[PDB]
Amino acid sequence: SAVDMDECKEPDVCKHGQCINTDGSYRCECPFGYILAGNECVDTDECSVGNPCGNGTCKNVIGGFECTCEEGFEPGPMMTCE
Ligand SMILES: [Ca+2]
Ligand SMILES: [Ca+2]
Repeated sequence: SAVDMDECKEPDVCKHGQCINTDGSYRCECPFGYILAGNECVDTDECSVGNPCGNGTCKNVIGGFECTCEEGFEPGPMMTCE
């Protein structure tokens, strides 16, 4: 059999996003939290906002970000201070 070129599944296209195999092309579509650097899809710098925790400091993570509120608290995976 023969399948049309994926175009996005290639190591030089998307490589980390929800693409859309078209008839003669594709369409990279990174999720909410990622971006597109011309073809490679990955996470952006969420800590570039300003400590989403509430007072501590922000850090860059995947699907969101990380943070270290004033030592003595308990943050989360990628949400805010809690
Ligand atoms: Ca295709
Ligand atoms: Ca991030």
